[PDB]
Amino acid sequence: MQEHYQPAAIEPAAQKKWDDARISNVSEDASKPKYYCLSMFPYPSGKLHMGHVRNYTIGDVLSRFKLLNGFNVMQPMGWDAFGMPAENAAMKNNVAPAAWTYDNIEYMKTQLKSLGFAVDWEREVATCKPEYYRWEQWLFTKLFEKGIVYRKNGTVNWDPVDQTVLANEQVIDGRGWRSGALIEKREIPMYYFKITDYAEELLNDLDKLEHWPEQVKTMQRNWIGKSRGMTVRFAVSDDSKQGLEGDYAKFLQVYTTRPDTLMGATYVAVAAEHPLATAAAADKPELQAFIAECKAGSVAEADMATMEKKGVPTGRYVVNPLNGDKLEVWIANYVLWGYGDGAVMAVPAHDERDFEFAAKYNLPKKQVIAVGDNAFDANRWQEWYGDKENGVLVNSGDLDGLDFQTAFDAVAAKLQSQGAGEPKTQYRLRDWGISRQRYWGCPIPIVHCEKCGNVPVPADQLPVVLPENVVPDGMGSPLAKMPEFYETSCPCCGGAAKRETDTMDTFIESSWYFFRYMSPKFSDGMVSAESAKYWGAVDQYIGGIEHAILHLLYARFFTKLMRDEGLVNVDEPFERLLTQGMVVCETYYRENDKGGKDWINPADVELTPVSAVLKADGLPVVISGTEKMSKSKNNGVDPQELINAYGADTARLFMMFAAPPEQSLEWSDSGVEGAHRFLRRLWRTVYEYLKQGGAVKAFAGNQDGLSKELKDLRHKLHSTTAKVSDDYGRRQQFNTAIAAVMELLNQYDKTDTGSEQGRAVAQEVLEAAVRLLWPIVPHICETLWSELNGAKLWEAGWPTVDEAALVKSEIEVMVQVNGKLADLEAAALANIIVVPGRLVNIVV
Ligand SMILES: CC(C)C[C@H](N)C(=O)NS(=O)(=O)OC[C@H]1OC[C@@H](CCCn2cc(-c3cccnc3)nn2)[C@H](O)[C@@H]1O
Ligand SMILES: [Mg+2]
Ligand SMILES: [Zn+2]
Repeated sequence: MQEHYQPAAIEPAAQKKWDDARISNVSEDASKPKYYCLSMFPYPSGKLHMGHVRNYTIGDVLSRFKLLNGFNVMQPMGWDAFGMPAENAAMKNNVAPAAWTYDNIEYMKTQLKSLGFAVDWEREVATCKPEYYRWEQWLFTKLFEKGIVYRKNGTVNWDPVDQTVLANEQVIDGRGWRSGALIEKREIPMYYFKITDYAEELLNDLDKLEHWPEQVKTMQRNWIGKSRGMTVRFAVSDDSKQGLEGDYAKFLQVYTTRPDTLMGATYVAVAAEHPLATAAAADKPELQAFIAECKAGSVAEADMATMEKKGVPTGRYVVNPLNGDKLEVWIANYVLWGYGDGAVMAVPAHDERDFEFAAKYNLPKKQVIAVGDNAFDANRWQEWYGDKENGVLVNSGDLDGLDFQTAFDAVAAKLQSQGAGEPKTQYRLRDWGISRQRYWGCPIPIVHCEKCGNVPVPADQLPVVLPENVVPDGMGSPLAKMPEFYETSCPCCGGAAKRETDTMDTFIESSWYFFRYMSPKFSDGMVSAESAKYWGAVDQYIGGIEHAILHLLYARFFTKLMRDEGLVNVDEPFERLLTQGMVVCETYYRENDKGGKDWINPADVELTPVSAVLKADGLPVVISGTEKMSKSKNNGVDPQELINAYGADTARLFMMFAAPPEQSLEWSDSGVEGAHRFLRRLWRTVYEYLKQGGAVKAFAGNQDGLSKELKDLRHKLHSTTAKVSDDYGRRQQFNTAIAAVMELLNQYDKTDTGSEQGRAVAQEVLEAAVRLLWPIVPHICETLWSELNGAKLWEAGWPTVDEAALVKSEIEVMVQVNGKLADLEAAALANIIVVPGRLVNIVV
């Protein structure tokens, strides 16, 4: 055994030993209990970053911990290959997106293997391969027949200069982020998943997820946005029926979740596309310009609530069916056509948005809810204004004194009696649009024929192979410019027809890849029935918090779709969910030629501890703030440089010890050095122990007769084992488990283990510590274990707690006062000589 710890001399040997034993290549073996630990598979963008290292180290700690506990652990990894990154690099570097993707896959796979992740590479998948996406094309065709997938016209943001469709997040002030040209709203036929058919199931099944973070479940509930409200119809006044047709001439229908406050409505609002808005804007140009502004807007969903709420009066009026008030109709920008009836009512006294809206335009406010003796102020909003739980109605006629639920039912009774309203259930959730006007994505298996219509590609002809021999130029997606691809024959009649040129939303691949891992080479279906029955669901899911809404909802949606097709048995894909934080780092810059900043990468910077310069020379740089690593401010630390400088074990240890998984991880040069220095300490501790006698049989069994010092070391040992086990299994806080082993090594360093019984306890301490740290730093622990013990580490298993080493030994002492019945004197004083161990007498 070499004296000094050298990672490059032990890490490749440890990986070859694990590969030889095939400890990570698992099968559907009914002997050992299964465990499915899954980390979110990455985009093959080129190289790993620190977020990748953090995610897959967390997954490897939990996987190796379960493997040591006797579980048949599957930890698969694949590549979320489709998407825009390959197309942008294709235009920038004049290469094909497929070749660019496959080269990144090979390089990134080498990095993951070098990190020593216990991954079953025989289950590797690449979502851009036809052997993978043929099965989502298959599920598409099956749901298209059932109507779960359907085709209708939608509105997109078209960029006329870059010649492609843009999301709202890519539109800035009505212009494209790259071209800067005004975008054009265009209606085109697109495909949709009818996810709203599963809204109630996707919402209620969240209650089954007892091992999910409360906020992830809360965020999905708000996204689905189920509400139990009331449809209300306000009759249009006879003086406001100009330009109206049909039921819009008779009434204005709205939806409200607060029908208990219907007596407090002071005005109503409609969307820009509403027929009432159209009829009132016929002779008013200010209303026309306001309708145009609402249509031209491209506010993202994450920003719809933070935009300035603006409205315009119409001069049209409607009548409240309860109290008979005549309310003016307003056109507002926060009312969305397609949500409900495209029109709402407004109660400024009990809705904060209506309060700010009414305060802006001096619209009336009518208090109809009271909570205790709290005073009501029409000029200042208070939080109790919106209380649904502890409020009673006021100024509501015969509804006064009623609580929320009974007033709700009373309003429903009155409205249904007049035929002016009825209870109604609504959801904020929209249907899932999956059509993408891009090349590098899964082709939609639809053929357009003028005789047969939109026809799904038959099951025998799947996949519809995306041609890889394409280099996109940036003048429209190539699939629309490639007749050799879209020109085909109709599979129903054999006549001239054209393939669909749009590709699938890349979230589709990430919505079912966890099932494909169970049988990645299965060519008769999405997942073999035998594999899905054995692996069931994912036991542990690890990934970034930014996927808590869309991705997880899509995966839960796809799991229930595949379940109803008879492919899988479970209702939920992920039992336990671990959401990790981001990795942040310092930023550096030199000031610009024209009053600006130019950001420098930290790896090209050297500090003094004060100022900092760049290593190539000595010209100083300005140290700026800390934030998430990104190419925006050039502060991403390449993990390959960290692996080259210190080795894989140091990287893994720093990621786990710097911050808990949920907390943000701050990059620290001083922190990485401490991690590497602790590995040097662990190596020297084992070396110096073996250099003083060699390995012995670890202490086990009756600890009677052991010294107090060695009994105290065993107590710390098995309490550390119990602490680490509860950290890996229950708390999933790994930096405290590292600190717990550090405390065990500290007490070991302070304990004389030179005697024969001492070296047996020292052997027991070291054999436990290297197994307690093996999930985090497996290379050095595997190397040290083989020096301490000849048995296979994974066959020795997770260290067991010795409960006997946790009991404390005191002596039963009797007391007597005047004949009749230091440390022992203070106890018997809290009940003057003392005979050692047996009696104590209190000479009273
Ligand atoms: C399931 C599927 C939808 C996953 C998808 N393919 C994906 O997100 N693929 S991905 O390749 O983007 O990420 C793969 C996984 O590991 C990293 C996690 C990032 C966490 C946030 N973050 C980023 C950084 C950072 C960035 C740049 C430089 N240096 C550090 N630091 N923290 C992801 O959320 C995911 O769990
Ligand atoms: Mg349960
Ligand atoms: Zn046809």
